[PDB]
Amino acid sequence: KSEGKPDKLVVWENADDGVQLNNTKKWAGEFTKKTGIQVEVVPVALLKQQEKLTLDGPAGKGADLVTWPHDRLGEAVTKGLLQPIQVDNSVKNQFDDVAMKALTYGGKLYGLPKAIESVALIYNKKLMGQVPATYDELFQYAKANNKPDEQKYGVLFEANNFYYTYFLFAAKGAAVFKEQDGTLDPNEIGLNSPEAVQGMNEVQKWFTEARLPQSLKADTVNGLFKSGKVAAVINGPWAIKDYQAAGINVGVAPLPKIDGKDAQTFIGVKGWYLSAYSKYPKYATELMQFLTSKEALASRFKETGEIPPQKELLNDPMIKNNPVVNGFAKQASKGVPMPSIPEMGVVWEPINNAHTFVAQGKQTPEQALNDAVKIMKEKIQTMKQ
Ligand SMILES: OC[C@H]1O[C@H](O[C@H]2[C@H](O)[C@@H](O)[C@@H](O)O[C@@H]2CO)[C@H](O)[C@@H](O)[C@@H]1O
Repeated sequence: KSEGKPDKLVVWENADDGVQLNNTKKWAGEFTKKTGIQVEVVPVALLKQQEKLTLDGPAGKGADLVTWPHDRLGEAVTKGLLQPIQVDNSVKNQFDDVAMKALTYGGKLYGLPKAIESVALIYNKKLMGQVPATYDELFQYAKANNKPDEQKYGVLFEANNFYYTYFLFAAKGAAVFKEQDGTLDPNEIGLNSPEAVQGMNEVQKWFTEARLPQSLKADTVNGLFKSGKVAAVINGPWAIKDYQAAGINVGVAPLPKIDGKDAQTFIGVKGWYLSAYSKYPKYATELMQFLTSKEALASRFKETGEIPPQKELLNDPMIKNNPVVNGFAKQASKGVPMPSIPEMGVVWEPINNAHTFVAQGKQTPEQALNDAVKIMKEKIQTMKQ
C-alpha cells in the first residue's frame, strides 16, 4: 500500500444553489458514514472554482474534488489544474457515451458526470398540442403565427446566438473545429465553409421571414413566453422553473427532424474533477465514484431536477415519464459536447456578432462568417499559450 488513508477529503460545490449543495452534503455524509473519512463540502460558485483552485491548489488549501461546466476543461487541463482519473471501462460505461466524451481531453479522462443539459422545444400546452414533426413544419408555423406588432409568436428563440442556432449549422454538416480522433484542430475552423453559409442562411430566414426581433436577448424570449403569448421556444432546462412559476403549463419535446435527421444540439456536462494538487488521488476517485453512483444520481435528480447522464437512470420512468424532463433527455441523447479546447472561448463573440450583422441585414451570411472567422483566428494566436 502506498496511498495513506486521508483524514479528510475536500469537495467544492455550487454556492448559489441550495439544493445542489445539500445533495452533495448528503452523499458526502454517506461516504463519511461508510469510510470514517471526513468529507468537507465548501460552498464555491461553479464559475469561480477554476480561479479559486488556481490560487488555493498551489497554496495547499485546494479541494480534492471540484466541479464546473465541461466547456472550460481544456483551459484547466493545459494549465495543470486537474489530473486524470483512473477508472475501469466498466465505470465509464455506467454513463452516457456522449457525456463521457465531454469529460475526456487529450486521450485522458478527467471526471465523472453529474448533469447533462441541452436546448429543446419548450411549449405552452394551452397554445400547442402536437409539436411540428419536421423543421419545415416548425418554420411554417413560425411564418404563419409570428406577430411582432402584438408581441405574439408561434416560435421565438435566441436566433442571434450560436449556442441556440448550432442545430441549424450541424444540420448542414458544419463544424466549429475539425475533429480527428478526439482532437480538435484550432487552426481548422469550419464556420466559413459552404456548409456554414447554408446554416447562416437558415438563421437569416428567422429574421427575414419569421419576423423575429432583430436585437433580441434571453429576456425577450423568456419574458414573452411567460406572458402566455408564445406557443414554443427553443431553450434549455434552466428556464423551466421560471416558466412554471409564471403559471405556464409547460411541455418539452426534442427539436423536430431537420434535413431528414435528428436535430443535433450542443450538450453541456457538469462533472466532478480531480485537482492536480490533491494528495489523495485514489481515495478522492473512490469518493468521486460514490458521488456519481446510480443511487446518488437518482437522489440528485429528484432533488435538483438536473438530468443525470447515467445509462440506467436515463431509461428510468423518473426521466422518461416526467413531462418537463423527458424531452430534454431525448434531445440530449442526439447532441454533441460543446468544444472544450481553450480556443472555443474566443469563438462565441465573433460568431454571435456575425449573427447580429446578418439579423440586422448589415451583411450577407458569407460576408459575416468570413469576417467572424478572420477575427477568431487572430484572437486564437493572441493571448493563448
Ligand atoms: O452566447 C454564447 C454563449 O453560449 C454558451 O452559453 C450558454 C450556457 O452554456 C447555457 O447554460 C445557457 O445558459 O445558455 C447559454 C447561452 O448564452 C456558452 O456557455 C458561453 O460561454 C457562450 O458565451
